[PDB]
Order: sequence, then C-alpha cells, then structure tokens
Amino acid sequence: SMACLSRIDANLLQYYEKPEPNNTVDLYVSGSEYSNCLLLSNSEYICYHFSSRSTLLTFYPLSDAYHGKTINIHLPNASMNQRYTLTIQEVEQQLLVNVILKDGSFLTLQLPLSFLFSSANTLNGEWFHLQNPYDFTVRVPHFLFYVSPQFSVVFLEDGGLLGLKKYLKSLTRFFSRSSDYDSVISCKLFHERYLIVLTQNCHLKIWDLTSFTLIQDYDMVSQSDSDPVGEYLSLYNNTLVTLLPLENGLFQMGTTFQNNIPTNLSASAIWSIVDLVLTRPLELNVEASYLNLIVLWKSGTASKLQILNVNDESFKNYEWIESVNKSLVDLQSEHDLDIVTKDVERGFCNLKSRYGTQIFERAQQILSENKIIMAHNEDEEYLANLETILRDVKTAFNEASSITLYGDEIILVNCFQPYNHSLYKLNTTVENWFYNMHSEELFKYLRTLNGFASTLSNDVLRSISKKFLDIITGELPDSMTTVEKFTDIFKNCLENQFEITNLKILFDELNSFDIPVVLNDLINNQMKPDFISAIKFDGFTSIISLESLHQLLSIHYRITLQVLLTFVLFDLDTEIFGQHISTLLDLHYKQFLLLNLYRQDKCLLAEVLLKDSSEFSFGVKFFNYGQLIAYIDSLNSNVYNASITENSFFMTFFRSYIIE
Repeated sequence: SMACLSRIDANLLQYYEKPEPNNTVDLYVSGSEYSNCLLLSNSEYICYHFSSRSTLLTFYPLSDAYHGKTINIHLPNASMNQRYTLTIQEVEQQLLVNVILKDGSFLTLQLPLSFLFSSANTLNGEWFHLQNPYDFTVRVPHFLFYVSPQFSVVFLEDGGLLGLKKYLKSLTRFFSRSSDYDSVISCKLFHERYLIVLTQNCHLKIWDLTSFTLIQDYDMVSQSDSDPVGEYLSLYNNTLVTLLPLENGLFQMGTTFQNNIPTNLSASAIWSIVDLVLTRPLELNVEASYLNLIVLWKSGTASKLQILNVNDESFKNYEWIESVNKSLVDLQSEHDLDIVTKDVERGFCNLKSRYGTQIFERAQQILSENKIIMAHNEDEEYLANLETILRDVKTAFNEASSITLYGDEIILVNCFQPYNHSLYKLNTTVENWFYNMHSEELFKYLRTLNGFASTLSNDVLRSISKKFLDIITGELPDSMTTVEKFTDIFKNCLENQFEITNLKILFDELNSFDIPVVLNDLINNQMKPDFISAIKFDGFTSIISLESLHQLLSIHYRITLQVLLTFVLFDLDTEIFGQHISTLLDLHYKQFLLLNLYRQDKCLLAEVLLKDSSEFSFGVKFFNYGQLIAYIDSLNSNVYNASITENSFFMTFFRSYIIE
C-alpha cells in the first residue's frame, strides 16, 4: 500500500498576524459541526460552517478569508436534525438556505452573491421566510434534500416523506396491524427525474414522479453477499457507488440497471466514513483505470484519505491508493526531523510562526484558562507545555467533515475550525521516494543514504550543513582544495563517533551503484528543472503554493545534505565529481535560504515568490494536479536559478544576518 499523496495544510488566516478577518458581519434572526465548500456562478469558492447544531451559520470566501468578510447568521432555534435539514444552493445570483427548526418551523435565506463579496457592513431588506407550513410535532423532521428547480424533498423517520412546494405528498400510508423501524439515511438524484434513496437497513428505493412510484425496497443486496444519517452514496454518471455496513466496509457498486459487485475496505481500529466522492481518473502511476473513488475516513480527530482506482469492467481489477495523513510540517515537529530551525524567546517566536496566530492565540487562552503562567525566559517548563497544546489545538482544528473537489480534480478537505482546510496533493517522484522509503535504483541509493544519515544526531547534521554553507560564503578559505575542505569538515563534525559498523554497511552498499549515473539522474533530471492568470489576489491558492514548495525543498534539503555527506566521508575524486559537487553546494545554499525565509515571515516570502512568477503577480490558478505540480516546479526553478552573488554590501549583510 504505497502513499502517493501529501497533505498540505491551509490555515487561511495564517499569513496574517490577526485572526479573524477584519470584517465580520453578524446578522440576527428574530469548535464546529460541519463544513463544506460551495462553487458559485462566478468562479469563486464560498465556505460554510454550522455550529451547535444551529443557531450558527457562517460563510467566507475561500480566496480571501482575511480581507473578505465572513458572514455570521444567528438562529432563533436549532435545526430539527442538525445539518441534515439544510440545503444551500445558488439560484439567481443568490445563496438559498433552508432549514427546519426544533420548533418545526421552515426557514428560507436569501443572500445575494453581491452581499457576501461586497464590503458592505450590513444589508437590509428581508431575508426571513419563516413558515410553519405542512409540518407538525406529529411527524418529526429528519432529512432535507434539494430538488433542481428550487424544489425540495423532506423525509421524516416514519419511513416517509413530504414534498415542499410552499406541501405536496406522495403515496405511502403504511399502517401496521401487526407492527418505528428502519428509516432513510442517504440520497441522490439521477439524471433529472429519479431520486435514489437509502435506508437505515440499508437498501435503496428508486423514484420518478409519478409522485408515489418505485422499482422497490430493493433492500439491495439485502441477500447479496454476506449473510449477517451520513454520506453513504455517490453517483457519477450512470455509475453509482454504495457503501455497506460490514463485516468490513463493503463498498457496493451498482450501475436503468441496478446490478453488480462490491469491493472490500482496508481496516484495523475503528473508522467511520466522513465523506465519499466518485469521479473521473486522476493521473496516477497505474495501468488504465476507468474511475476514481475518493473516500474520507475519520477516527476521532485523525482522518484518513484514500482513493480507489478502478478498471473498465467496472472492476477488471481495483487498486487502493493511500496518502500521508499528516503534513510534512506536522511530521517534522513530532519526529524531531527539522534541522533548519534554531533561547526561549526564540523558541517562542518559532512556534508562533509554525502555527497560525489563530491556533497560537487559542493555545494561549486555554493555557490561561488552566492557570498556567509564564516566568519569561528559562520558563520553558512553560512552553514545553505550550508546544503540546499547539499540536492538540491544530489536530482538533483539522478534524475533517467533508471533501470538496477544487475541480477539476483537486482534493480539498474542509475542517471543523473555520479557515482551516487541507489539500491533498499528488506526489512527484522525489516525494514518493521520501514518503515511502520503506516500500520495496536511485530509490535504493537514496534509501541507503537515509539509512546511514538516520544514525546521526541532529546536532551533527546541523553542524555539517552549516559547514557546507561556509564553503560558499567562502568562510572556508577558497584556496583550500575541495579535498582539504572535506577532510576539515570530517575531523570537526563526524570525527566523533558514529558507529563504525554502520559506515561499513554504507560503503559496501555504495559499491553496488553506478554512482556517477544515479547522481546525474538525481541532479540533472530529478532535482533540477502557460499559466493563468492569476489576476485578483488569492489567497488560498497562495498558501498551497508556498507550503507545497516548502515541502519539496525540505525534501530536497534532506536528500542533498546526505549526498554531500557521502563525499565528506569517502573522498572519491574531487576530480571526477566537481560539477556535481559544485551544484550540490550551490543548491544546498539555496535550499537553506528558502527554508529560512519560510520560517521567518512566510507571508512576505509568498509575495516575493508570487510576484516574480506572476504575470499579474497574484499567482496562477490551479485546475489540474499536473498544473499545480508544474507551478511548484517553476517556483522551484526560480529558486535554484537565483543569483547567489551579492550585489552591494547590503545584499551580503542580509545573507549573513540569516547565516548567523
């Protein structure tokens, strides 16, 4: 099970030093619970959140969470079935919202596109349509589904439903003369007329109206296979994918035909599906597949994203694709991987930087809610306690609730805390190598290097990396031979014990590679290297680019560091490896600088990077993985091609100031 997707965390207020957005509007009427992302008539993503389980709705543009204005809509009474009795759809340049209150009332909301986008502080007129029509305490609210031309269908647990034309009813009066049971827990609409429904049991009921008509309580599949409210349905084209209860997740695929073979799930602990989406294929290193099924799972805070590849035959065969379910940033803090980062005052500033001020402010408050005070420096006892509260705050913030396709094919996962989203990116070749170093040429070469390098304390790694810097700076006198410099770095940094037994393994393994060749592949192909538009400022897009670039470079820094490491220990011919070495040193110097600018002022770093590569300076628009990867690569190219050489003493000062 190889991992082909990275997780890239977008905190929308992250670049800013002040959460929340400066402009928030509170309209009244009279943590988090669900988050999704709706695409609008103009090309813009608007996000919604529902909190407790009603009494709160909010919106913000995905593109401009900070300067854009989020809209809070308070509610008199909670929704009947929190969030299941909601519908958001866009009609006539107007966001349409409906709800069924615990009162049993029925609410309609009309928010012009114009209102959310404009800066207006508040907007007058009437947007309340409270109605009590067609519902009684007699029959309880349950599920609200949206019908295309503004028509909406409502279910209630007595297996049953009502129609909304506001009150229209379908034919099913079921009276027990012998013997609630069952229920409806999911639905979707085929083509134009047919609403395909699912039961608590679970089985499906098909429709056309033909107001009270159906193929039947196909209770599937009730018999099919094993003999003993959520998103257990996804339908693409004529293809429908249905999820079943056991024993292990059974994914049933049925394709006016209703017929076919289910596929299994991978599992260990207990996972409950968060969302499910069935679409066209994405570029994957695989043989032909005729579909792609994206599945999102969640065990408490932790979420798992998977993709299912399929062959025509709607199952000639199927492959499961995994993904790294934590950011590289996240990983680095846990597994003490980071070498770039550098007194409590400093550590403190570092943390503020590694987390959005949103998270940092939230951790600050909680620590003060629990009476945990600071005594300034060497009050680390205190921070050690904060580092951990940060983690916990972020994992919580990042709890998934829904998946958005930042179409065409991008996978966007929306989290509980507002302004927190997670994009899952397709890995380039170098990223797969890094991520699945354990799964069964170059790859092997890189694998053996990380084997030896893994054995070194971070101090020594940092110690070494700096030395490589000195050479470029020329701090290591230039007159010195490359060999001389390397024997110097050796005696000072590595001379100390590193187990001898390990080094042997290292050397013996290196004798198995045409090294000159795998380097040329690593350096001139793998490591070293048509857009719209980007027009208006964005924002979300800006973050993905910076984080994605960071991940690649960090990955590059580790690899590059290790390759140079080999030259230091066994001095091969400086005669033979000069162009390679010169570049390694040059690249390392460049990588080191970026990963440092990243630590300090990520917001500024993004602007500089996006102004150099942007026709309008606002960046590109991502519609394809291949198009996003392309853009990260150009930024990458832009960085490796930058002129190290310092023009004025100012330039040199700036560089030294970071090399400190």
